[PDB]
Amino acid sequence: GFGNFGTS
Amino acid sequence: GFGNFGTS
Amino acid sequence: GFGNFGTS
Amino acid sequence: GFGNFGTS
Amino acid sequence: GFGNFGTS
Amino acid sequence: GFGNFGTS
Amino acid sequence: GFGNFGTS
Amino acid sequence: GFGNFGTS
Amino acid sequence: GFGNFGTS
Amino acid sequence: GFGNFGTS
Repeated sequence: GFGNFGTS
Repeated sequence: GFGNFGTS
Repeated sequence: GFGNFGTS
Repeated sequence: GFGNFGTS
Repeated sequence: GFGNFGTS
Repeated sequence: GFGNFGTS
Repeated sequence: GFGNFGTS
Repeated sequence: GFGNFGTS
Repeated sequence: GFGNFGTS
Repeated sequence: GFGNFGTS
């Protein structure tokens, strides 16, 4: 993944 | 995934 | 992954 | 991975 | 800002 | 801003 | 702003 | 800023 | 800033 | 990996 903020 | 904010 | 901030 | 900040 | 992905 | 994906 | 995806 | 990926 | 990846 | 800050 890329450019993700705070994901689970 | 990409460009996701706070997803579960 | 790349450019991810605080992901789990 | 690269350019990741605080990921687990 | 913080946690931004891209150009500014 | 924070957690933005793209251009600004 | 935060959590925006795209251009601004 | 901190935790930014890209150009500024 | 800190923890930045790219050009400024 | 490269250019990573505080990752686990």
